[PDB]
Amino acid sequence: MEALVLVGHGSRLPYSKELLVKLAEKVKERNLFPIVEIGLMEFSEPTIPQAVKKAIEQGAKRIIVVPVFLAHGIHTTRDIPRLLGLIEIPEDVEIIYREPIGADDRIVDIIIDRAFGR
Amino acid sequence: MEALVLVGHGSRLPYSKELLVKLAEKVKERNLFPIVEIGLMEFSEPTIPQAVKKAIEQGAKRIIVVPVFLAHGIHTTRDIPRLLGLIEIPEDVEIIYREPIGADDRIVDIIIDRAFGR
Ligand SMILES: [Co+2]
Ligand SMILES: [Co+2]
Repeated sequence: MEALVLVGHGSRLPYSKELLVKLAEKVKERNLFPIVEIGLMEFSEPTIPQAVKKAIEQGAKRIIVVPVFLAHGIHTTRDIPRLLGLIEIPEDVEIIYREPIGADDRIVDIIIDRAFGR
Repeated sequence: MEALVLVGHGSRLPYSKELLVKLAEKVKERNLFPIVEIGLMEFSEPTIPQAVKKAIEQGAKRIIVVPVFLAHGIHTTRDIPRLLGLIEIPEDVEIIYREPIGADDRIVDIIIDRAFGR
């Protein structure tokens, strides 16, 4: 009844989409969610609406959208809330737009390990 | 003798720069590095060359540049290695260009907490 939609920027390069896909897989391996889909905002497929529709077609009534972005930007405050009709497609269900990653202590952990070539 | 330079995108919005600054502070609190500076690519200050110079002026001979980005993109593969003269300013100092964040298991942790409004 719950779906998690991971949402990302998307580049013309494939790294960004690879990143989303690997992330989705790892959350699948954690078995917390019935439905788990990804969506990219620009120049990639599947797109955010495609992902939301795909979640709904699988019968999800609460769609948790997580913006996989470090910080808030135009994308997280305008475009995505727009694409989800949260501002200014979906019937019956409620979309739950979550927060970005932000300056989480676990990121400073990752940054340090990254600094040391680890 | 070692400096850590955190490097980020930068938007016209201030969230991105806030993010870098908070991160730099937290790594300062961890007391692992003599010198710790931030630099943004565009739209904001300090810029990446400014940050590198600032590290050098403080007497660092090994500059560890960490790209605070989820994935590789044009920025991490072209522009930043360019700005650091690593491809097509420094004296007798070696710049060490580290990896981005990538699909780290700690990010899937962050994503889950983020999904639950935590
Ligand atoms: Co964008
Ligand atoms: Co950019």
